[PDB]
Amino acid sequence: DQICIGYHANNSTEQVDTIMEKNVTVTHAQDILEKTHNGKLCDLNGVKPLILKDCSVAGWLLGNPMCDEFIRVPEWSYIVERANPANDLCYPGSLNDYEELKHMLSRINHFEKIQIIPKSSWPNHETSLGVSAACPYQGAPSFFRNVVWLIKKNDAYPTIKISYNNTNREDLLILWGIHHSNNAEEQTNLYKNPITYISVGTSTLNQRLAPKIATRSQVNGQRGRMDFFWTILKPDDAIHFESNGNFIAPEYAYKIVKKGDSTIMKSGVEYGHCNTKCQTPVGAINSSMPFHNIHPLTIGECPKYVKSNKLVLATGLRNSIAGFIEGGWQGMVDGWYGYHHSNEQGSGYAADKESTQKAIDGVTNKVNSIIDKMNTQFEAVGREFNNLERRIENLNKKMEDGFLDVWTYNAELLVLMENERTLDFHDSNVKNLYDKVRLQLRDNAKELGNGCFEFYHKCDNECMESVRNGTYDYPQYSEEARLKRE
Amino acid sequence: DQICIGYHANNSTEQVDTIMEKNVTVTHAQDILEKTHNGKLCDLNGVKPLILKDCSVAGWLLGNPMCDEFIRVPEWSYIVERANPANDLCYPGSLNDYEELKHMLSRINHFEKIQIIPKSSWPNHETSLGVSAACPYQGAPSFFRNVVWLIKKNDAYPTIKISYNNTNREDLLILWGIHHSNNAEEQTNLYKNPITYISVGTSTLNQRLAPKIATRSQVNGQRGRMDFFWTILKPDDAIHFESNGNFIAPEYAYKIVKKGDSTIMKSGVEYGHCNTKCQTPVGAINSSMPFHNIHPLTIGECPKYVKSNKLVLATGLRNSIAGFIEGGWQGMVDGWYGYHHSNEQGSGYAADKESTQKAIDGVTNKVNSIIDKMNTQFEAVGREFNNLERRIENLNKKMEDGFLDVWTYNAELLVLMENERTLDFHDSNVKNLYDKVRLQLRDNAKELGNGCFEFYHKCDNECMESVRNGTYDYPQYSEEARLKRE
Amino acid sequence: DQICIGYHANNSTEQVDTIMEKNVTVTHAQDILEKTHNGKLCDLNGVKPLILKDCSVAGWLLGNPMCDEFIRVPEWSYIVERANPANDLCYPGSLNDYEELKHMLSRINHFEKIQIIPKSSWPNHETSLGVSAACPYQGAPSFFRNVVWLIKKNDAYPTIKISYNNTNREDLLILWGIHHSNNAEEQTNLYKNPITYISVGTSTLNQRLAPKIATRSQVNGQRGRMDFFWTILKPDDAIHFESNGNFIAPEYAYKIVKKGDSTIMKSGVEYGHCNTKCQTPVGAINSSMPFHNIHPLTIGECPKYVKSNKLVLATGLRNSAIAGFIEGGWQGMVDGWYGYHHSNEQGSGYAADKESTQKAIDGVTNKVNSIIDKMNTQFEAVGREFNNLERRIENLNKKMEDGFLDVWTYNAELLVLMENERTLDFHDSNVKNLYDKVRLQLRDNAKELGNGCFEFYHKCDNECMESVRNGTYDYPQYSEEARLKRE
Ligand SMILES: CC(=O)N[C@@H]1[C@@H](O)[C@H](O[C@@H]2O[C@H](CO)[C@H](O)[C@H](O[C@]3(C(=O)O)C[C@H](O)[C@@H](NC(C)=O)[C@H]([C@H](O)[C@H](O)CO)O3)[C@H]2O)[C@@H](CO)O[C@H]1O
Ligand SMILES: CC(=O)N[C@@H]1[C@@H](O)[C@H](O[C@@H]2O[C@H](CO)[C@H](O)[C@H](O[C@]3(C(=O)O)C[C@H](O)[C@@H](NC(C)=O)[C@H]([C@H](O)[C@H](O)CO)O3)[C@H]2O)[C@@H](CO)O[C@H]1O
Ligand SMILES: *[C@@H]1O[C@H](CO)[C@@H](O[C@@H]2O[C@H](CO)[C@@H](O)[C@H](O)[C@H]2NC(C)=O)[C@H](O)[C@H]1NC(C)=O
Ligand SMILES: *[C@@H]1O[C@H](CO)[C@@H](O[C@@H]2O[C@H](CO)[C@@H](O)[C@H](O)[C@H]2NC(C)=O)[C@H](O)[C@H]1NC(C)=O
Ligand SMILES: CC(=O)N[C@@H]1[C@@H](O)[C@H](O[C@@H]2O[C@H](CO)[C@H](O)[C@H](O)[C@H]2O)[C@@H](CO)O[C@H]1O
Ligand SMILES: *[C@@H]1O[C@H](CO)[C@@H](O)[C@H](O)[C@H]1NC(C)=O
Ligand SMILES: *[C@@H]1O[C@H](CO)[C@@H](O)[C@H](O)[C@H]1NC(C)=O
Ligand SMILES: *[C@@H]1O[C@H](CO)[C@@H](O)[C@H](O)[C@H]1NC(C)=O
Ligand SMILES: *[C@@H]1O[C@H](CO)[C@@H](O)[C@H](O)[C@H]1NC(C)=O
Ligand SMILES: *[C@@H]1O[C@H](CO)[C@@H](O)[C@H](O)[C@H]1NC(C)=O
Ligand SMILES: *[C@@H]1O[C@H](CO)[C@@H](O)[C@H](O)[C@H]1NC(C)=O
Ligand SMILES: *[C@@H]1O[C@H](CO)[C@@H](O)[C@H](O)[C@H]1NC(C)=O
Ligand SMILES: *[C@@H]1O[C@H](CO)[C@@H](O)[C@H](O)[C@H]1NC(C)=O
Ligand SMILES: *[C@@H]1O[C@H](CO)[C@@H](O)[C@H](O)[C@H]1NC(C)=O
Repeated sequence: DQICIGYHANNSTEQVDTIMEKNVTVTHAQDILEKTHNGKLCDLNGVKPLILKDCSVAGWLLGNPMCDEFIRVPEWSYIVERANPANDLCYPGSLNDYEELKHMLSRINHFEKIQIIPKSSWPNHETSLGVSAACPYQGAPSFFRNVVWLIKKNDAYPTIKISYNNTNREDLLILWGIHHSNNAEEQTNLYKNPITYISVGTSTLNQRLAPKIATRSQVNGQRGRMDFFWTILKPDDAIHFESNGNFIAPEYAYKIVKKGDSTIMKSGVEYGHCNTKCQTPVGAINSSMPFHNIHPLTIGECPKYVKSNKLVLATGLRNSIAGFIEGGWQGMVDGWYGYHHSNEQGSGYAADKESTQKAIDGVTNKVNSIIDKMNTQFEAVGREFNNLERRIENLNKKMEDGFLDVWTYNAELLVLMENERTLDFHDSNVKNLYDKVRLQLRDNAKELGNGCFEFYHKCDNECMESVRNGTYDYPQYSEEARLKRE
Repeated sequence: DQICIGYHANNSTEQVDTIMEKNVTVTHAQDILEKTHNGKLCDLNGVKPLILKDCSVAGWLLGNPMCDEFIRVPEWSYIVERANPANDLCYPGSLNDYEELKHMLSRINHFEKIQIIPKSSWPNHETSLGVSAACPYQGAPSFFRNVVWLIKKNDAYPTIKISYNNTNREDLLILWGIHHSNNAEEQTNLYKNPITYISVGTSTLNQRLAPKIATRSQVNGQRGRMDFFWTILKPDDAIHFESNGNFIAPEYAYKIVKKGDSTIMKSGVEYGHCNTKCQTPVGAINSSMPFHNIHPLTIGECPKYVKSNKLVLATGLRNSIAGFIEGGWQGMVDGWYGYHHSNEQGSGYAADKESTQKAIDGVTNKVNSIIDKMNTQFEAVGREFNNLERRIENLNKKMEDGFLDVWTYNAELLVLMENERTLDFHDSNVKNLYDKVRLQLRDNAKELGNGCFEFYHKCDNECMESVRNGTYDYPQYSEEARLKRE
Repeated sequence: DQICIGYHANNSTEQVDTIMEKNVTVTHAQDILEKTHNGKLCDLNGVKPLILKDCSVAGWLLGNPMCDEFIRVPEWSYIVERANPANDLCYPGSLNDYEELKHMLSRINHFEKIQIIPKSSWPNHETSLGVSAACPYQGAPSFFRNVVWLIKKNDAYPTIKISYNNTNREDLLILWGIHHSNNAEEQTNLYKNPITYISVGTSTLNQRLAPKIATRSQVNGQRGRMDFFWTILKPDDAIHFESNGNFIAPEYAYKIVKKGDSTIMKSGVEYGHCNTKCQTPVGAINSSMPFHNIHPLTIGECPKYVKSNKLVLATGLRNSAIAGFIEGGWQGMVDGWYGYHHSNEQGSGYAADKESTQKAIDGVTNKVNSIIDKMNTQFEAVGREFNNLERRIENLNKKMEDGFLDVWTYNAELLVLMENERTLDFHDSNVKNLYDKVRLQLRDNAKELGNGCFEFYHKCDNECMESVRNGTYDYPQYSEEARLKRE
């Protein structure tokens, strides 16, 4: 007859690290790092994104002859663009303030194209010869579909003076361009006026431009250039145009309502018809964990990016007729702490749910607190700087590197500390049980020093159950123990 | 005859949360979050801020007729401006590099207005006709008070050549502008010359401008525009002007001395005859606490911004014929740990001074270290970007959000873990007292197991005080205890 | 006759601070803050930096006459420049996009100067009179050595048209400028053309410029101005020039290959002929500690910057023949951390326990090594490159630096204090464990004096004492002896 105190053990082989030891085996463990994704593009909060395929924002807006597929998108949440678009600008040139326009057009609540100036509004100018071989369409020269290129008619170029009243209830996006010739002979052949100018004016815009005739290298077989501009028109504002040559008039305008912000996404993966909350260039994330290591660039409410490859929290016990000093019992299955009973009546294991419940609740509460004490908010990450803005890009890189280092260090140190804290908490609990059963039986038995007590007298199964309950009668067997001694 | 060990208890109801349990009840607690403000604008380190009421910086500088009376306030620390100023640029137009001037005019010492070019310096030009209905004054047309609008005289407009030494010992701020006409007839009516230009040159400035004549939408009944410029003149530099029309000449200049930097606050709160160290748009704060949740935008030496609503540290014990493991003692005032005594003379309470003093010192040191290990620096937070710089604004927002998240997470985790440690720090000392008295007692008494010892022999008040002091004589009562043992 | 427990103590006077106490004396301690530097400028990863001495970047590129140090360094890691260079621009003027060019002129893999337009290519223009007193050389007027100032010849200025087709296999850097006159008479005397223009065009460049004639202040005795421009030419592109006056044609071009990125250091320290890994304007840092307080501006893989002056991590014992619960100043034990002091008729000695000491030292070493090693360090170049009209971005960067500094300082100090508190308990727990292990083996054969010793009733000699240290004790052997000794 003897009674011993031990702890649960199993065949688990999971390993964790503490501040002082490394590769400590535990019975149970939990991971708090996310490392998986679905590998597809899916909707953000029920709003389908916009996919431009092989086109670009400028080509889509200006109406490139090879990018007319996209004509119906009521709204979108973010824009997906290929890293190296093929069809961007058939005619060589540039667009002013491209990056700001892209950032503004990132997220649009409502989008619709309307016609503001019919082609019949130019009786004294030719509107059918404005084509070039640099913009082929089905093997024939063509031009942008959203603008019209005006040339002289009957060897005359009368001055142009028109204005537009905005009568719609939303803002309008308008684009126009100017063409640079190559030499004086070409300028005379195209516009008949050696000197030309363009004047554009609104309630807040005041612009005046002149052509720049010079010699330039060939791009796409053309030496000329075209520069385009854009503006936003108020609901009750008006815009006035005036020019006498080298003018590319607008034909279509876009009705735009903006009530949010986002960024532009560079990826090559395909659509997947899902709904998600966080999006990455290589897939989507559906995890509640506070840390991840998938990709730096993310859109939406996402966990924090860290460098570490493993963050495991220890939740179980230290894996390994005896006692708690030697090791953990394998015969016990229910509970974490308990007693192994043994006498002439029988043998077996009995668990102590009172402390096991407290330990389980404490561990679960710690894990839940660590997971849920993190605050997240909507964010958009991307690269939105051109060649001549390297300093700001370097500053942003400093931002990201510093934040990454801070988060990595904090997470690693927190995990390393908490593992050891949990282990010593378990040791304290088992020792508390051991001296709880102590100080009650008194001198009726002796402690072998291995975590067990050998009763001098005979303690029945009811007596042992009462001992487990915490109620024991010492004078009942005091005399039996006394004459048992020696 | 028995001696028992216990701890303090009271009628408190404060609650604190640990890493394992939520709102256990404690006797005493302290808050380390600031949530109060006076709701008024105070001076910053004894320096009056600048309040523009219903004006704007450009309107105040240029001298809008309905806006400014006179300068006052030779020095200031920061500028308070309303969200939507009413009087600003009565004549439609714009000011070049407005944001840079706004930022540079934040904190200024010895700001004084002087006159450089008297109106008598224009004998061949008209100076009393430059008025417009767009800037009325007491029901009559007027103009800006700091500049002069020049008109042709006797149907002529001779060329203007003027230069100015800066003989003063401080930097000088000068402003000028150019006017855009509407048509050729209006240009001829205002100035004889049909083609005009403006040339401005200093040791580091080289500018040449020409008017732009076009059709624009009317604002405030005027279709014209005026653009203004500014520059800083060195203490021994000179500035040269040259124009032949469409020239707005300066009349007054400001002597400026700058050392430091601040920002501009958008608020509507009134002044309160106050002196603070940290200022917010909704009020002023002074405190020593490391964290606050009042307003994201702050100026001065302010605590860190967090999102949490409650941050409470525990500085006491766990609240709830007795013993250690029963609960607290309501009846024993004046102490944290102590002994309850009961002999045949009577019963009462006594406290251990040394352990209580040590615990109080430790808790106070912990709280003071947590509060005082924080480093504070002067900072100015505000929004200083226009509509065409959205990317930098997004970068600043990412800045602020990341810092807020880091601080919130760190503060919450630290508070929880320190509460955990402090809550069970006291149990070690109480256990130490218990086994200390048990060690001195040895086997002269019997342990009831609830935290007391039943004395076999008689222990008078002198003996009881000796036991508390730590001077017990085992051989004195050993024989009596042996006889009583049977 | 008795056995006692204690711990090692010595004569060290190191002091550490915990969360609850201050001025705590410890036996051993280790610092994790770096505060020393060699005070020299040394190479970065075997690549010698570029030292410009008293010449600025613009003067070095344009070929200032007073910067005759035409030493060739094919590859450099970073640029060292004085705070206030003296020889910058002999002729007053400005350089467009100066800051971007300076940023791009950081670490360069390959650099070489070649001639693209010989002076013989101007038969109808004068190329020998383009000198000024503002650029002296050995007491004579001179000009920049990389550009040519063209003047009218035979009272005529024919229009200039030229192109250059890039046959090299690397990118090319080209610079050109335009001169502003003072009045109509000077313009007529210099170029004979009242109205002039400059046209430059490449596959991606389209620029047109016109002179601005006005009255300006006198700088270096000259009232004129000169504005310069730069561009990058692709390996198979060409550049076309066209002007009729006020033109400064290029003569030499730079052939450049760029791979990485760096910044510019402002310092006055001398060269040191080293090979370091982290650089600082006041010296070089050679250390593995995670924190330092030398200088905010650094280049390369460097530790974090904090405002603290001391960061000491406790790794020893509480410094101050009975011990265990009274002062454990056992100066006799000099061979371990925990042990026993024994005494009987044969003699006395200070034995030590190897297992507990090994466990404690392994744990402390693992803690210190983990704290030191769990640092992520990446290459970062920190500088201050912003002009007078970009103060807002500079303020943003300053806020960045201040916030990061505050976060790191607070975290480091709190971690150090808390870890010292944690470490100052493990030793006491080990001592207590050893004490109870010593107990429950003698049971009732000895009297626990409570001062930290046990006094055996029976007679135990050196062999029995060694056995009880070994963990093997024969209780029944001396049970009857303890019984008869008990009164
Ligand atoms: C060896 C020889 O003589 N070869 C010529 C060959 O050079 C010539 O090419 C024409 O060259 C001009 C440049 O001087 C243009 O590039 C012509 O291109 C087109 C185009 O882009 O399709 C023709 C088109 O009709 C034009 N459109 C309008 C609205 O005017 C445009 C336009 O002029 C330019 O783009 C303006 O910059 O140019 C190109 O064909 C050919 C002519 O066919 O003849 C060979 O013999
Ligand atoms: C139905 C009808 O015929 N109504 C006219 C009415 O249009 C006309 O108005 C004047 O209109 C002109 C535009 O053509 C200007 O807007 C006049 O404005 C003033 C002003 O701002 O007060 C007059 C002032 O004297 C001018 N100041 C100077 C220094 O020259 C300025 C100046 O010309 C402009 O601001 C330059 O852009 O304009 C406005 O009064 C009136 C004329 O009284 O007659 C009605 O019959
Ligand atoms: C901690 O105290 C709060 C009381 O402030 C308890 O939270 C309340 O829970 C009830 C129902 O469970 C809700 O109806 C209240 O709205 C809660 N109060 C607040 C302020 O949210 C909470 O239960 C306590 N903690 C635990 C573990 O019981
Ligand atoms: C503005 O006036 C000052 C003072 O008269 C001029 O500085 C003087 O210049 C003359 C000749 O240039 C010197 O002889 C004096 O010694 C200078 N005086 C001082 C106090 O420096 C200055 O030149 C004038 N401005 C300009 C543009 O010439
Ligand atoms: C008072 C006077 O007439 N002085 C002139 C000098 O100005 C002149 O020096 C030349 O001045 C021009 C400016 O007009 C220019 O700066 C030349 O570079 C400079 O050499 C000098 C010529 O030798 O003659 C004096 O009489
Ligand atoms: C800890 O375990 C891992 C996994 O097997 C192993 O790679 C590593 O070397 C171990 N560490 C030590 C110090 O042995
Ligand atoms: C545009 O038309 C509306 C409708 O009459 C009018 O109110 C508005 O003034 C017009 N815009 C301008 C600039 O006159
Ligand atoms: C995400 O995962 C959860 C399980 O963790 C699953 O129930 C859910 O359907 C998944 N998808 C979404 C959109 O939440
Ligand atoms: C708690 O007890 C103190 C001690 O007298 C008393 O002053 C206080 O009012 C009591 N509080 C409550 C809520 O009863
Ligand atoms: C903070 O404000 C209070 C007024 O509510 C004032 O009594 C206190 O003295 C202030 N703090 C300091 C340091 O002056
Ligand atoms: C401390 O002890 C060491 C070890 O012998 C000795 O070398 C050193 O000189 C001592 N220091 C002092 C100040 O006595
Ligand atoms: C701790 O030591 C320093 C250094 O000698 C001393 O200045 C400081 O006052 C000490 N702390 C206390 C509380 O005395
Ligand atoms: C430069 O030379 C190559 C060599 O054939 C030629 O193909 C290329 O067209 C030339 N560049 C230009 C702009 O013509
Ligand atoms: C860096 O410090 C270590 C440690 O003393 C030394 O061995 C090494 O030589 C140092 N490196 C250089 C380049 O001096």
